Amino acid sequence: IKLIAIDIAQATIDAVQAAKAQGIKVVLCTGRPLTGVQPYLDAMDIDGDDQYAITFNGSVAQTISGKVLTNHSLTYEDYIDLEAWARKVRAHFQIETPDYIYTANKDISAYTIAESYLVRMLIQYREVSETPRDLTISKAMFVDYPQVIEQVKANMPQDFKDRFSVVQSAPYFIEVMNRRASKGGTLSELVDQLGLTADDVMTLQGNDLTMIKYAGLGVAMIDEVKEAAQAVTGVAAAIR
Repeated sequence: IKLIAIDIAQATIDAVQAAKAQGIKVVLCTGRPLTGVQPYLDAMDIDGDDQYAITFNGSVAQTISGKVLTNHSLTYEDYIDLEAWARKVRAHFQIETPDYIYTANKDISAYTIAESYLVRMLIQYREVSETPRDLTISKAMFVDYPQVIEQVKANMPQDFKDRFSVVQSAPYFIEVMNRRASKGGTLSELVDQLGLTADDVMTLQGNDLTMIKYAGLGVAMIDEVKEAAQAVTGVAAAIR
């Protein structure tokens, strides 16, 4: 076992410094952009062109130094559709890119500032005609007060539900991404790129099913995830 994928504590830092020193590739897995996990990576020694992280729930894999390795994005026409619906239904709307949050909201949502700050990613305001056509749109999200998001949830066109993945990650968020983009599925790509195989990896919630089934040694920490799993534990625990 030479590669560990971990979804999302000194005992845990240490157990990582360990597997790392022993020459293991530790791959953080997160719903945020890279900047969202940069702090933990700093504290765990992890960095450079040879360390890796899957971000945006596997819509992107990249080297800690920044190079995007794989990606599964929404098209520009997708953005147009989604954004045009945001205005129809009167909800704030943003998209996340590996470098920037973008919104065309001139009255920027309190929640977009929350996100920007907590996730540590800047905001580029662009009127819709100006959002660059060559963007890597990793994630799209209706961001607003719950009564609004609720109305969004209540009015989501069947068409978007089919075309993309649409899950409510918070009372104030609804995220939209590629219909086929899992942390499990993307880890498969990062692995094939490192010249390794499923039987060399150990993975470590709900959208992790694909991550356990791929891993030769998938390990759980819910109850449908424990199924597929090959073991259960708490992180340092599984490590050692």
